Order: sequence, then C-alpha cells, then structure tokens
Amino acid sequence: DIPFLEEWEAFGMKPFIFEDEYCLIREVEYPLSHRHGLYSFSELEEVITLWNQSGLSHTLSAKGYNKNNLFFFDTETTNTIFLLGHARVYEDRVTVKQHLLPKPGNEVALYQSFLSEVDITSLVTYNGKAFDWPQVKTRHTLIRDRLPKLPEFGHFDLLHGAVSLGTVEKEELGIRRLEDTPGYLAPMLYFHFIKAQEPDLLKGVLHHNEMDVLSLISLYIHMSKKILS
Ligand SMILES: [Mg+2]
Repeated sequence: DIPFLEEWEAFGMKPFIFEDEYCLIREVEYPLSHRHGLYSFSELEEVITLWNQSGLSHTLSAKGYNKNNLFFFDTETTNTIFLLGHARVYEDRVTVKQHLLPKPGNEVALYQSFLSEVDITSLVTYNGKAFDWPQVKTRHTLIRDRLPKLPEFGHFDLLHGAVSLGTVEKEELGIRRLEDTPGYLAPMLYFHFIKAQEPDLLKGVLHHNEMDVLSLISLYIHMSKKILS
C-alpha cells in the first residue's frame, strides 16, 4: 500500500497511520552545543532568562514562557501547506520534527499528528503571507477545537512590522547553506511527488525546511540580543 517505506526509513521518515489515512514523520536531533551561524542553541536559554527579567513590552517577549514552550515553525506550500516543520529546544538537545502530507486526502492524519504535539498558540515564525492551513472534514475533537485557532502568523512573529530568510542568513546570522533546494521549487517538486511518491523528489525540500526552522532559532536569539542589549 504505502510505497518506498524502506527508502523513507533511511532518511529518518516513518508513517503515522490514522483513520485510513497517513502522514510521514521525520525527526532529527541536534546537541545544544551545535552552532547554527553566529549562535549555539544553548544561547536560547540566556535570552529567555533576560526576557523574563525585562519590563519591556514587546511582541517577541518570552516573559512567562520557558524555552520548551517555543515552537520554531516553518511550512512549505504548493495554495496550501503540505509540509509542517518545527524545532523545539530542550535541556540537552534540539528536536526537529517534520509532518509531510503524502498526498491530498491525508489531512486528518496530518492534523492528528501535528496538533497532538505542537502548541499552535506559541509559534515562532518568519512568514510573510498568512499560513495556508489545509482544509479538513473530521469529527475528531482535538482537531475541530483548533481549526479556528490556527493563526495567520506566529505569536512570536520575527517579521513584525517589517528581508528574505536567505538574505538575513547571509548578512546577519552568518549562515551559509550548501546546495540548498530553494523554497520556490517546492511546489513543482511536490506536484511531481504526489504522482511518483519517490522520496528523492523531496529530500532537498526536507533539508531546506529543516535548515529554515533552525535559522528561526538563530534569528530569535539574534533579535532578542539586539533588543535586550
Ligand atoms: Mg521555508
């Protein structure tokens, strides 16, 4: 039934089965010492502390939040989301998790896996246009109770009142990507994937999205340190 499952598993992608549907889930771990551009992910802890000690009212204030509450979130689209990526920073590590829609008609499985795990009220984002949340028809209570709470932009909107992520990476964060698959190619790659279901078509897209969510961490740190200096 589900094709290329062995090939997907080598890439760290496994299926999540739900209600006669499925989605594909990838998980990568990084050490807290990992440097992504100028900053190691361990500097997040410092900026969350400084925010909690700050009397400054700001859209990016982490006052009242712990570092684990923040979901660094980025999506790819085809117009609707087909890839949900997020990173989360814990005491020993950073976890990147990606939920891939294998084709239209699997949205219940996608939302069941994503909404089970992500606090959609605490997203850190860099999205210019409002999120194109996929449409879904379900009885399930977890999903229905969230559809109208699905935000246009993250709570921590890194683009607030304000430029491409690539340009910020190079000019501000000191991040250089090797042989990146650009976001504007994801639609065409995904369109061909729907038919052929060959993992090779999306491995580059999945790496790009992974690099996206890590850069959101580096950007949040960068912007916070500028503010709290
Ligand atoms: Mg992206």
